[PDB]
Amino acid sequence: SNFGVDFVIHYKVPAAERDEAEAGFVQLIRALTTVGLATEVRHGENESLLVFVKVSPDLFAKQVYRARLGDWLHGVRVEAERLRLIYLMITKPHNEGGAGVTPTNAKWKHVESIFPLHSHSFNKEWIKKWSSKYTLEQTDIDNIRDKFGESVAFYFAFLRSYFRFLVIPSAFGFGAWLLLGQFSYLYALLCGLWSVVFFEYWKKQEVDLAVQWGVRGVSSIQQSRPEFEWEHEAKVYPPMKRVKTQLLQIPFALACVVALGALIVTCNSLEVFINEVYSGPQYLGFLPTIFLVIGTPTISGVLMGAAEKLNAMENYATVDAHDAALIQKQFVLNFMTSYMALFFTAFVYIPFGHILHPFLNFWRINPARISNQMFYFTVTPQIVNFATEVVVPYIKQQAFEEAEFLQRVREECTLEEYDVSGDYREMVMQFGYVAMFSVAWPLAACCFLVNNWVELRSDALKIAISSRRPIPWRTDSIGPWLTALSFLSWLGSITSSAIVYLCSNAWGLLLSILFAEHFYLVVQLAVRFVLSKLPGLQKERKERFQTKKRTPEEMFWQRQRGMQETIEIGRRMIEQQ
Amino acid sequence: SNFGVDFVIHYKVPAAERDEAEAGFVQLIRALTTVGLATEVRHGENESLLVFVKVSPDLFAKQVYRARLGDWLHGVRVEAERLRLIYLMITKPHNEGGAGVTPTNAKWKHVESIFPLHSHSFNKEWIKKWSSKYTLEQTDIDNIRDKFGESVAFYFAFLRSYFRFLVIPSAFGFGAWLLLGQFSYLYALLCGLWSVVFFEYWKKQEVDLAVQWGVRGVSSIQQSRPEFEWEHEAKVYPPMKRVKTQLLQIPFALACVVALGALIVTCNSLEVFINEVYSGPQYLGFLPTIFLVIGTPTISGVLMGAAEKLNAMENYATVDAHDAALIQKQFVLNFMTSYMALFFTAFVYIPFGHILHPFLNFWRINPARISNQMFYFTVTPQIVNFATEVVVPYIKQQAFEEAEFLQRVREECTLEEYDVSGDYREMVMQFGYVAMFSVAWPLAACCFLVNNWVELRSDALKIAISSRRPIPWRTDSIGPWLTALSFLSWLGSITSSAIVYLCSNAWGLLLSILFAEHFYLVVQLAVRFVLSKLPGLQKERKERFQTKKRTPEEMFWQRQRGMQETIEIGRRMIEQQ
Ligand SMILES: [Ca+2]
Ligand SMILES: [Ca+2]
Ligand SMILES: [Ca+2]
Ligand SMILES: [Ca+2]
Repeated sequence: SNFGVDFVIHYKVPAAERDEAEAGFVQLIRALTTVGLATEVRHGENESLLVFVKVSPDLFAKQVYRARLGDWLHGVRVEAERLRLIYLMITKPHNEGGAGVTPTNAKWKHVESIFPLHSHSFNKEWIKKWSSKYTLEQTDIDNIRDKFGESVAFYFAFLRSYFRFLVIPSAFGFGAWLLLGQFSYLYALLCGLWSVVFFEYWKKQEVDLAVQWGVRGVSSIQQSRPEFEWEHEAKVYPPMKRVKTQLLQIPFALACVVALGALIVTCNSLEVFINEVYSGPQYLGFLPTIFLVIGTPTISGVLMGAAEKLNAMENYATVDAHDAALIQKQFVLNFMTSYMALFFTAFVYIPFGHILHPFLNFWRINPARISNQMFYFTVTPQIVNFATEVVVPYIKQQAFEEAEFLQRVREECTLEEYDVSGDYREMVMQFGYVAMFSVAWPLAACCFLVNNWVELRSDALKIAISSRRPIPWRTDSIGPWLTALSFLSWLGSITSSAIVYLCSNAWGLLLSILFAEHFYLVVQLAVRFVLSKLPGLQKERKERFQTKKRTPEEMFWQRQRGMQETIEIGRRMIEQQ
Repeated sequence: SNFGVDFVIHYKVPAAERDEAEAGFVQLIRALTTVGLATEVRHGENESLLVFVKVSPDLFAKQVYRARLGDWLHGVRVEAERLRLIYLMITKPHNEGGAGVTPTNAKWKHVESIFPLHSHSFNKEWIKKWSSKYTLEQTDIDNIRDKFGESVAFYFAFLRSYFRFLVIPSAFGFGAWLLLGQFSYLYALLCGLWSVVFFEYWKKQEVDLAVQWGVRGVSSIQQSRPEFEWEHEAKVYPPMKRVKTQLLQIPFALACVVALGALIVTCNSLEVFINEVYSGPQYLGFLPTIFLVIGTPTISGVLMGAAEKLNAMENYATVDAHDAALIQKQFVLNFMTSYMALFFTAFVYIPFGHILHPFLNFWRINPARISNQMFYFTVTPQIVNFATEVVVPYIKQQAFEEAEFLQRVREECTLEEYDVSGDYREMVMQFGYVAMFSVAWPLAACCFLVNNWVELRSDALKIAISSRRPIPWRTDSIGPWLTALSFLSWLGSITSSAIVYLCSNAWGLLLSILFAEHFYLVVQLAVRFVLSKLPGLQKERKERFQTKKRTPEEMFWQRQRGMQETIEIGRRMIEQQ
């Protein structure tokens, strides 16, 4: 159990520059005590001064009231909220209610990060409860909300909904595999319909969850990025410079396209070479695909590093815009590196495979090859992700008065900050696989379902012991990933459909693509209309109802009288008629 | 000038049933005086008792305050508003603030309608000002808002925006006609882009106008229809009965499809017969098209009567749903009766004209025919609409103490109530023509532009003298017509494109259709994003800003001190390091 410590700051103090660190440290303590936070300083590991800060209940209550009033201002209207408020008062510059200690913008370059402490007593209980169940009720998601903020709870709710909705993919995929053979248009139509209904129902459930948790309209609120650099003060930046920096993303995009496409082209060429000339023992015929998948995490990580460097050099005023741009770049890179192989196999080799002949000549036809390639690109990448996610940190950690608490905090500081965008990206990639290439191997979704049941626990374990406690945040939605999902769905509505024509056989292909796209749009509109007729609206309506309960013309008008003589002349005129 | 009379009620009193009319009349006077309205009764024409009602300023001010409070409840927050409030207090049943005098539901079957008086002094000035100008400023639309409510102002603003945006259609249509010959893909792409940008900019301007007029969120408010009939009281109706009545619209739809399609098929067959066998004098070769257009208003009117009868027999709880259903039916019928001829000419006769040969045999090839057919279906239907709109009521009216004021009101009562859905339907049909068939005749849009300049005045004149004063209403948007417009745009993105392939020549047609649709979607997303970066938001933000300003752990924490000894041990640990 913790000692009531709310937040911990590292403040590494290296031997070099040991003349301004003390001044920065004393300024940090003075500023942090100015906002009224109790502090305690202890030693750490490798010349570090770990400072633990906590809350005078009157000031905390005043801050909570101010935050609630601010939320009421924007129309928005527990451990997570308290920790969030403490972090906000720690981070918000001293301009209005806080003291700037951001480790990026101002002079606080000697601190690593500010993180909340992790409670092992709750963590072990949560892990045991989640691993001893089969399905997760809303109480578990509510507990995740109350402990690890709103973003983590939103991600876990999305994962649970996706895993639950994947049960029908597996159902009719197994049905098609057992009976409908391979490359059936009906399976593609059912997959598109499921993607549409899943997207719409997830949006509805997400709005319901936002209403329940009281985080409606949080996305509208804009939070300034401390790392943002301005030039004038109207804190403004020239948009021309921003678009100039953005234009750098284009040549990077084409360069990565060329590099990855060339790599996949050579791998495909050599694999078809060895499949055509080597008798082998089947399994060895697709070994380059497994090798490419195994190497995918390294190049993906270096590409994510390059993308995050580009985003950091791209000045963004607010947190939301920076996050959206980073998500867009990461999604583009992952889509590329995880789908170009299948795209080349399906829409390049299958329709016209005579263009790869020069590669075969340098080294020294079967529609069914895409099915095996999709089987591999479904089974093995999730295994590699599992290995790099859960079991390799296990190996790394196995390789390595109140002193035990200090040792626990010191070991916690080395743990990297847990991020949610990575898990969202993995889930979006899996959904794209399902929506775009399940026709080649209908069983694939089923496998993903199994993986999801592990992931919904495994990622939880990733939060527990392999990472430090995430900083609570409020997000109205899951972010731009939402839109990304829709895009993938639309792409599936073409992609899989075209595959059905390509692996079973010009005019027919275009007709099938057009029909599938129009059917996708029709069912999208139909499901949107159906869900428009159906939660949180009743609670909002009840809240709204409860708040609710909380001279010619003078002679003409002075002709006879008021009411009585009027009806007198009424009967008079009736009789005259 | 009027005598200060606010509203007028007819209350026809025929010779038959002259025993309950007097009781109904006395009940009407008592109920209307209960809500505090001065009344005056005079004779009319053909056994009618015209009653004029006006407002005690205290009660009117109280009603205005109550209405403003109700608008504040729903988040929404001049002669038109005053007249609307008077009509609301006249119509709202006596359950809460009013007295039910609706001429449909309750016993008030002896009254024709309740209408506001028309001011000729303002009307003649407005007509002269609009006819003496070239372009209309926002002041004219504001005056229309303050006089004839919000729906009329919204319609006139939409017409003005559409006429202004039609100037580029005419520009590049004349450019293509002079240089690019006929059936150019570039013209189709430009037409689709213009449709997209016009739709998006009209939505933006419409939101801006709603913000300016303070009618934001009015569409969310639901108004009960007095004619609605219920069975239980939870005022509810079984949805199964409603869908059973709705299902009747399907066989009616196919029956009208069959009838109109057969009529157009015979007309086309006979016109091609006479064009192939009769030397004539060209103009006489398309005479059946002119005859069909001239007969179109009669069948369109009978079909609108059938559709409104079906809608009336279809019980709708609220005004908004009833209006949406009626608009949907009317739009479907008009789309059918005004576009099936062109659709048959373009996508049936041109691709495979050998199926009409049996009709030619019973009676007893050229891509360029669609251009002439579109020329006729652009020039002559607007002429017929003009004839049936402005000049025929002119002929009808030429054929036919304070007594002159009474005579003026009596002549006003015979005038039919002006509706806006008809003008919206005409404009939507014109926009559909432009978006779907301008490739056949690029000059068509230009002609429409000219007509619009007349229409923006002519329809105004239709309000002035050929119809009674419309009852003011608030509408947040232009209604389901909005969505209809989008549909037409999408259809154009296919239709015109296909025409380009059909009049210039299977795989190519499908490729062109797919490319045009995808280009339309791409520019739609691009224009939506561009407009998302750009009004009323600043005023809302300023209003929002203005409203804003309106024991181990005890020993651990009690280790040394508060601030000072903390920094003492801070330097101590720094030195120890
Ligand atoms: Ca995983
Ligand atoms: Ca994961
Ligand atoms: Ca007209
Ligand atoms: Ca009109």
